[PDB]
Amino acid sequence: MHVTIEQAEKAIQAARAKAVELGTQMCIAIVDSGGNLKAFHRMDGAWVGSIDIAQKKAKTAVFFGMKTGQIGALSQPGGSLYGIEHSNQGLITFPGGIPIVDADGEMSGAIGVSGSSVENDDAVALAGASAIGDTEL
Amino acid sequence: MHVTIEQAEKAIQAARAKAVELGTQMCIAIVDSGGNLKAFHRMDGAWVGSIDIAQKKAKTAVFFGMKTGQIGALSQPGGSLYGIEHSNQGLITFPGGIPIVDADGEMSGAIGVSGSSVENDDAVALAGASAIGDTEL
Amino acid sequence: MHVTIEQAEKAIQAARAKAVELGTQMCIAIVDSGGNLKAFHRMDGAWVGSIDIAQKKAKTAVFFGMKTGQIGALSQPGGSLYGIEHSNQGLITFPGGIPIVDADGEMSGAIGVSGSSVENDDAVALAGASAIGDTEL
Amino acid sequence: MHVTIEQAEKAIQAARAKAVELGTQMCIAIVDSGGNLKAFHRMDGAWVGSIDIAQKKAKTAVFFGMKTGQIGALSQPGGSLYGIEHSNQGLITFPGGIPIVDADGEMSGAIGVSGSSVENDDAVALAGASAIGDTEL
Repeated sequence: MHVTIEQAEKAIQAARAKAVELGTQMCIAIVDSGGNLKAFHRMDGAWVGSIDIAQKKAKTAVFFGMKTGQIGALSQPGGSLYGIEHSNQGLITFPGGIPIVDADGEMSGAIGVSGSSVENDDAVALAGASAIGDTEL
Repeated sequence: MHVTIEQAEKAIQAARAKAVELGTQMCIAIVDSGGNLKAFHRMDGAWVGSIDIAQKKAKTAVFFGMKTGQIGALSQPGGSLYGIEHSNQGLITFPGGIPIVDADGEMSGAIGVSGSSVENDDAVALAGASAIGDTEL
Repeated sequence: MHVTIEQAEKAIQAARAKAVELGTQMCIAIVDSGGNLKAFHRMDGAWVGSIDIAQKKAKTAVFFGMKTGQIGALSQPGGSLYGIEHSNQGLITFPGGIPIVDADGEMSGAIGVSGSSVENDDAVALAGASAIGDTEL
Repeated sequence: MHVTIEQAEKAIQAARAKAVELGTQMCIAIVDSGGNLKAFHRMDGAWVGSIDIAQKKAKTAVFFGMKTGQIGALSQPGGSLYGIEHSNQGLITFPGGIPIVDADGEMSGAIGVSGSSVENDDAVALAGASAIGDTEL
């Protein structure tokens, strides 16, 4: 199953509402199971650099079926995945990207959020993915 | 507001005069609030590798509303932004990029400086940005 | 000697057999002595990000006549090859790439595997390369 | 002054001679003061990955007027130039790139060497640069 645009826009609205609640201005990306962009929302006032980061987080999460920070935990110096960010045109491996998981437990896409602390990025990401499905495989 | 070319050239000449005072030969870039190049000055004798770095520093500063070294403080191994430099076609996160801030407190662009020690890069950047506004949000 | 398509496909089959035995879904790439793609197999269910990583691993191994993790042992902070991954359009230096070495001891190509833990990647890579030659120079 | 093709080839021959003395197979690159390729020699049997590295080493040296490893000493985690390798389409900051310095003390280009240990890379580069000028500014 592929994330629909209706589902993607509902995730963005849930993410946007959390971001406001937290006092943040976020870029919010949704990609499909191939990493191809499905929807994007740049909140007024969000950092211009967060545009690319939010999309790379969404792509990273769906490319590996993991939350983005779970990869960064493995890609430190001495880590088993050291250097992995060079692949796939550039990954982002700090928090803010989460898989979208359908009721079957199949990954249908991913959300990527950037614009604030990575903790706030992850909270907004989680609200968006939680609005339309599960988040863990 | 957007930085004007008159402001950009005034910032460049102030940076140039500080660089001379310090015995340095610098590349000095100004970008607008979208990261697009507004003005650039390579001093005679400046390292060729500083051309790209000065421009990437200005872009990085304006993309995140921060001095570039403030991002590098967060992107070390174990840091919350570890790996961020892979985004946005390449960031520079050591000192030398500073936001240009208007009287309304709005970021209108950014300056970037490369060609010496990062401390002199930052001193020259600051002289340039202070000639045309504030530097902090 | 160059790796033939018959050898490349035999290696892929031996790698796929190992992957299934270990319970994994892998991308498997074979490149020739110039780093040019010779064969590729993405098992059903394999992570999409493993497509690029498997090819970069194979390229990395043939480009230096070493298993990929042997390079990463030398490219940690403080290591003699720190930063090598920025070369050659992006290298991968954790396990999963192995040279293919013909009976004369000449390197004819390399295999690259991605999709599970790096330990399983290397076991799958080994099974495939072992099926058509030696693995050490 | 610019390095001439006569100087570049004399430097290449001196490097090849030292590489043979050491039992190594090297790629040897000469770039002009702009970083543009002037001459290149891949010894028979040199690692294919050393083609790009030798050229990036020469580019890096001329771009900053330093031996490449002097930059890597500064670009470790915690270092003032951490992440500099992302600039200028990819630098190499381990040993093997050395500036070429004419009699007037002007840098006219650079040599870059890859194919063995970084220590042999640097010894071959030095042999080649020494043949046509000084190596320090």
